[PDB]
Amino acid sequence: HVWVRVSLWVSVVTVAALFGWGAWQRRWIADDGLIVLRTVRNLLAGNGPVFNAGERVEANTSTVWSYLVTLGGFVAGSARLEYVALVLALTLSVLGVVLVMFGTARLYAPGLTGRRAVFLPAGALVYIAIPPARDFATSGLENGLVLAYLGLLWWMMVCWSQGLRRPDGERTSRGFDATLAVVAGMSVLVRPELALIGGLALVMMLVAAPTWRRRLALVVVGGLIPVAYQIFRMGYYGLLVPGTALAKDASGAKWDQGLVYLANFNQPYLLWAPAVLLIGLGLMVLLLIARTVQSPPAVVAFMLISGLLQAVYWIRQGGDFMHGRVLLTPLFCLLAPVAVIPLLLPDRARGAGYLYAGATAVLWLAVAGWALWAANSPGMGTYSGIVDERRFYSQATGHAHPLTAADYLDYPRMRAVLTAIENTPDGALLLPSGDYDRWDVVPALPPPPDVRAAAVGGYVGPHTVFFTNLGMLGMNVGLDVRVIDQIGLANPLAAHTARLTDGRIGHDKNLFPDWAVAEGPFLKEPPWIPQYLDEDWIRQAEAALKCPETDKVLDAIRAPMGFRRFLSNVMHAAEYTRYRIDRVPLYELARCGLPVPEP
Ligand SMILES: CC(C)=CCC/C(C)=C/CC/C(C)=C/COP(=O)(O)O[C@@H]1O[C@H](CO)[C@@H](O)[C@@H]1F
Repeated sequence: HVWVRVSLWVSVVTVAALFGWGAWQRRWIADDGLIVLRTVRNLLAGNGPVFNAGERVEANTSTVWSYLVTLGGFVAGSARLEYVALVLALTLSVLGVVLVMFGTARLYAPGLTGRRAVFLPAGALVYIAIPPARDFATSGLENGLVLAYLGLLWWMMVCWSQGLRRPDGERTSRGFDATLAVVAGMSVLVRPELALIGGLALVMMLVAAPTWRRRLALVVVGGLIPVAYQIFRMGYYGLLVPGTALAKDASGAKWDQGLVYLANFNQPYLLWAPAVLLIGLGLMVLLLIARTVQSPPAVVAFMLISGLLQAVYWIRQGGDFMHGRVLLTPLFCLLAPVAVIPLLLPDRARGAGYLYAGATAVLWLAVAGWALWAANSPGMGTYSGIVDERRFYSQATGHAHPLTAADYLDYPRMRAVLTAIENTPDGALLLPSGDYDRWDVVPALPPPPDVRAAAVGGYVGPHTVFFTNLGMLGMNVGLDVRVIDQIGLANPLAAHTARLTDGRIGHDKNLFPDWAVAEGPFLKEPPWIPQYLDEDWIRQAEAALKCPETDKVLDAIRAPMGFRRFLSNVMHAAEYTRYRIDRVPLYELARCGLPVPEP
């Protein structure tokens, strides 16, 4: 009836407007949020989907947000791509919320066919309130595209579940089924963890197909683009994984650390009350072969199990330094099936059954009310590596809303990098100076005579910056200046580095600067390198990089691309992925088998 359709529309409009206003009132783009940006700039300048010119390191786990922002930046005439990232994050996240609302509305629709009820926003409303969700709806991270994808997939899965009406014996439109399969396949691309959902989404559809031929067709059509881009990834990167995810070696069974992260995430907002209350409310509302998998209860179980598995995977992998970025997706999955709750009357009219309202609207008030307390409650990010990155970068730079990459220049070491680069025109390896905030320069190898004069527009050497914060360098340093990270976000040598101790999460595997100065035309002798580096480590690392395996891995990720290079990378992606380099230069030279040079 209109009395319920309009109520659903008003709930969707209200939540979308509130969430969009909350996003626009916190314009934040993380340092990682500028990594996507860096890559897409390299793509729009003709250098392909790469982080640095020649260094084919895939620092974007999204594979769709990267290209979505690429398209946005292409169409945009304003030189700032940060505005593209902001607009796309807002729009995609708002669309995700709207789509999940409408999917839940369709899920509850069959129950309200003969009974008129007022939908109300719950579960998803608290998600809007939850400050991490509001903060991360704006950054250049995937939490906008992830929300959009989850909303779309939820709506399509609900449509498929209710689609079981036997129009011509197929129980669902062929085109709609194929498109849903395609979306489920794209889950793998959108975010590697989402593959779980994308897996569990496909199987539920596969088991719903009668004949093996139909299952084969569904799995092929649904997973054609993801497999094609996996082949392209193998080729243009030589890695089975994006490259960041490879920066973690033997990372598992961090149950204690993951539990600590979950408790930290729950503490400033008290998510236990929403969880308990929404579980009780969903149960109270619920108290009204292939056929049993293609049912709305099956899809609800799908979304709940997908959220639980996402949370379990995140705990097993350990929540990153982000306050709540990792847990937003599983939490959104949990809240999706109860994203909009109908106040249907039992319609057995004596009052005893009417108590439902007094015990189901009231619960929603105890939900929405908590939401009004959840947003307003400050979100704290004491030895744990969990820090609210939005607050960190707002109080680290000179601005409270660090939207543009020109705003990030106020960061302590990010004006100094530019001053040094224009100060030294013969190249340099820039490292964070221990004495002062400015950069220690290991000057690049002096350019050879007659090559300085044989250069277009004056000779500029190879500038290589080595610093933990990566994206802000990408969008402030310049397109042609190599950008590298200690952890291995965009450093091919660091990503392969093996780890000895668990340490901290997201920042433990700090590669030695000796490795960083090992590669590139950078001077080695003690007088020119900074004092606080060890020359012996530098020489040992340089001797280590010449080993056949590491040298071959680097060549396959830096040599000029071609058909032969693409085929060889596809063939040897497995070999390159399962190749770990010991952190200590001396122990590597022992492992690789090359002799240790004398001091
Ligand atoms: C199949 C399943 C379910 C399990 C394995 C699948 C898998 C590979 C696991 C997850 C990989 C992982 C840790 C990704 C972390 O991404 P993140 O730290 O956000 O990336 C940085 O943030 C920016 C935008 O994301 C990027 O520019 C930066 F790189």
